[PDB]
Amino acid sequence: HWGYGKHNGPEHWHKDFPIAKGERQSPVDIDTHTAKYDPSLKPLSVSYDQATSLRILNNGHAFNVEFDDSQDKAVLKGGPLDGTYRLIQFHFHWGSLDGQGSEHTVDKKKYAAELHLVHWNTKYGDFGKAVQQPDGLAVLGIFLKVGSAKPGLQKVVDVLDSIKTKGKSADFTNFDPRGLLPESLDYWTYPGSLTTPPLLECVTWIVLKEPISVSSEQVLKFRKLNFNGEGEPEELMVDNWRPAQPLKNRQIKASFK
Ligand SMILES: NS(=O)(=O)c1cc(F)cc(F)c1
Ligand SMILES: OC[C@H]1O[C@@H](O)[C@H](O)[C@@H](O)[C@@H]1O
Ligand SMILES: OC[C@H]1O[C@@H](O)[C@H](O)[C@@H](O)[C@@H]1O
Ligand SMILES: OC[C@H]1O[C@H](O)[C@H](O)[C@@H](O)[C@@H]1O
Ligand SMILES: [Zn+2]
Repeated sequence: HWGYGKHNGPEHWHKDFPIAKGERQSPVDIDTHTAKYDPSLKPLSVSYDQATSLRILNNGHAFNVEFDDSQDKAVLKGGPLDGTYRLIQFHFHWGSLDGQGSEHTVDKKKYAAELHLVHWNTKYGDFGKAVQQPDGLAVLGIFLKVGSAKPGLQKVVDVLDSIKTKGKSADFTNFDPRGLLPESLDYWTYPGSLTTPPLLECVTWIVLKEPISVSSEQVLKFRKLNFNGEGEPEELMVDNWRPAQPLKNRQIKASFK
C-alpha cells in the first residue's frame, strides 16, 4: 500500500506506521558546521573482497542487489560499530531530475541519488532478529552526483531493462561492490531508522562525505524503471526518497578533524 505518490507517500506513512513520528527517524539533514569530530571513533573497515552477489530484484519501490549473508564474507566493522555487520543488500534512492533524489542532505543540499549498503549485526543471528534491536543494522550511505561515469556501476545499469517492473528479478552473480565506493572513507554518523516502512529505529547510519560521480546516462536508466507490475499502467520509478526528518535529541559525529 505504501509508496511515494501524493496519496500513499511519506506524509501518509504515519497512519499505518506511527513510528514515522518517532524520536530517531531517518534521513536527516547533516549540518556540517554543527557536526563534531569524535575521537572515540575507531578506524572504519569496509571488507568486501569476498562478497558473493546473487540476484537483482525490482520490489516496486527500488531495486535490490542481494548477497549471500549465510556466512561472514562482505562485512563492515570499526568506526562507531561494536562487532561485525554482514552485507545483505544494496539499493538506491533517486530523483526525476538531477537536482533531487538523495534522502540525507548536506547543509540542505540534495544530491541526484543515494546508495544504501545494508548490513546486520551478527550477534543477533538473522536480519529479522536484528530489526528487533537498537543496534541491529548499519547502513553505509553514499551520495551520487552527475558528472563522469562510474565504471563499477555500469553492470547494474545494463541489467535494469530485464527487471523493468515490480516483481521481476534476474541473476546477478559475480558483482564487486568495491567498485561503488569513493576514494575517501571520511564519514558522518548518527543513530536512526529505516527510511521506508516499517521505519524501524534499528540503524547506525554511516554517511560518506565524498560523493561518487555517475554519468547522466547512468542515472537516466534508473529513471526508466517502473513502480507498477507487468501489464499495468506505466508509473516511472522516480522520486523514491523520503525527505529529511527532525533531528530531535541527536548529535551527528564526524570521523575527520
Ligand atoms: N532505505 S533503508 O536502507 O533504510 C532500508 C533498508 C532495509 F533493509 C529495509 C528497509 F525497509 C529500508
Ligand atoms: O566477482 C566479484 C568479486 O567476487 C568476490 O567473491 C571475489 O573474491 C572478488 O575477487 C571478485 O572481484
Ligand atoms: O558535556 C560535554 C559533552 O557534551 C556532549 O553533548 C558532546 O557530545 C560531547 O562531545 C561533550 O564532551
Ligand atoms: O556481475 C553482475 C552481472 O554482470 C553482467 O550482467 C554479467 O553479464 C553477469 O554474468 C553478471 O551476473
Ligand atoms: Zn535506502
